[PDB]
Amino acid sequence: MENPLQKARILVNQLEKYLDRYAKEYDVEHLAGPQGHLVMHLYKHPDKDMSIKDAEEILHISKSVASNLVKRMEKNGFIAIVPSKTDKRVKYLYLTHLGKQKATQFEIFLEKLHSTMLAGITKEEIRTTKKVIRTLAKNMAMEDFDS
Amino acid sequence: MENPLQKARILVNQLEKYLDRYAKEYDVEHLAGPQGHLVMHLYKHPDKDMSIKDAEEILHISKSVASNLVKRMEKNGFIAIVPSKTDKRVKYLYLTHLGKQKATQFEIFLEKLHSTMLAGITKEEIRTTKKVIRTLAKNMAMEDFDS
Ligand code: HEM
Ligand code: HEM
Ligand SMILES: [Co+2]
Ligand SMILES: [Co+2]
Repeated sequence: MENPLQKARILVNQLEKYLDRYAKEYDVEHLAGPQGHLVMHLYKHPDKDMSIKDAEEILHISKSVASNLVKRMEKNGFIAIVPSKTDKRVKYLYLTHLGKQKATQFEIFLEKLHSTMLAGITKEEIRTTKKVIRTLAKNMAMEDFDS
Repeated sequence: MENPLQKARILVNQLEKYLDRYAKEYDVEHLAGPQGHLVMHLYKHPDKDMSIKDAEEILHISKSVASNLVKRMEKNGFIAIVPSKTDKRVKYLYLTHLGKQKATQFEIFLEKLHSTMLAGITKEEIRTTKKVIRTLAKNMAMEDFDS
């Protein structure tokens, strides 16, 4: 269709605006991306621990990025960063009272968000749409289908 | 799905790259957007004429933009800009030999492009996909469904 790139970008920009507004309403700002992922990981596996190294592996990111991410999670009060008692070179992450509230709020938000967004759309229609995208991606990438 | 905005943007960026590479191969660079639209309009209605004012109305753009667009079409050698003989305040646009070659090349390109992109996708699947997008747009816009 005419002006393919402008129309697609106008839609994603709209969606970004929607998600940002919805997130603020549920007080789960900054949890839409990587912060959310790690908070929900901590919350759902309290048996286990997560070092900064574990964070890198879990999100497939470099040390420097992982380090920036966890420092900002701490800034936000979601986690405390405490070196290993046995070896003070390993940094372990622990969800705070606030990070735990944020976790239970984020789960609700994602449920309500999907209910709202996906109202009037079937599992079959999703499957169809997903296939058309995948086929489009495959037709216009060729040997570069490593994505 | 996780990282919704990053995944959508990575796909549109890919598509932009594809279209740019495909356009260069068919020598119809700069015709992907507004230039194409006006060249194909000129080519398909040689009976009629197109002023800069007609260009504004046809593309729903302001005078200043229309003026920048046609000056760049002239720079590219697709058109000649010649004031009305009767009234030298009306500017009329005329497709050149080159603009006409470009027009017949652009038509081929769009046919091949769609054949390639839409291979392995049915009219029903398009209709489905279109409905899911429209419903998504409607669910996440509400009163701002003026798009
Ligand atoms: C500059 C790029 C493009 C232009 C100018 C363009 C233009 C058009 C035009 C004019 C039509 C209508 C043709 C007709 O009247 O029969 C059309 C149809 C269509 N385009 Fe595009 N298009 C472009 C890129 C794309 C892309 C990237 C996609 C999808 C990846 C796409 C998907 C379609 C589809 C599905 C149709 C419907 C064809 C039909 O069944 O009639 N187009 N496009
Ligand atoms: C930050 C934003 C979002 C996050 C973190 C996110 C995350 C997720 C997650 C984790 C799932 C899997 C849930 C499960 O295991 O049951 C999921 C499913 C899904 N998401 Fe999202 N999502 C987001 C936004 C969106 C958006 C914007 C759309 C579409 C507009 C969307 C469409 C879907 C769909 C269709 C499913 C499939 C649900 C199913 O049938 O199991 N999501 N999302
Ligand atoms: Co310890
Ligand atoms: Co004249």
